[PDB]
Amino acid sequence: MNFPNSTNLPRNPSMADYEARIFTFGTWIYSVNKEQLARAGFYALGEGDKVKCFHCGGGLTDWKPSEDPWEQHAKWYPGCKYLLEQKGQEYINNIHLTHSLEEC
Ligand SMILES: C[C@@H]1CN(CC(=O)N2CC(C)(C)c3ncc(Cc4ccccc4)cc32)[C@@H](CN2CCCC2=O)C[NH2+]1
Ligand code: NA
Ligand SMILES: [Zn+2]
Repeated sequence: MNFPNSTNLPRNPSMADYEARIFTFGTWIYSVNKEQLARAGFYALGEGDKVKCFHCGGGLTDWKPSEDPWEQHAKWYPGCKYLLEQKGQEYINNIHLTHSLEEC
């Protein structure tokens, strides 16, 4: 609902460390893996399976077991500089092409 951060500077520097993000989940009952979420730069909000990216501030919810943290990060927050640093634009393109073709 707020604009996504597309700068090279994290919106939430307190959540810049993997272990800082890990602590936010607590006991995690959800179908998607908390360490996989923390690696894709997500931390838990404490409200269902709502996560936000530390860098772009981008929020996601309702994780199906088929949904991949990095993939969803690229789908919904393609301007994220953290995503670009970790995954590269070749990965990012692939994923975009795949979900723009998932539609048919
Ligand atoms: C893991 C996937 C994620 N999607 C997309 C999703 O979660 N998005 C895409 C969008 C950017 C439109 C969005 N904007 C708000 C929220 C809520 C929020 C979450 C964190 C913090 C603050 C608010 C979620 C959300 C879902 C499918 N959903 C669920 C709601 C709409 C949508 O497309 C499936 N699982
Ligand atoms: Na918890
Ligand atoms: Zn991000």
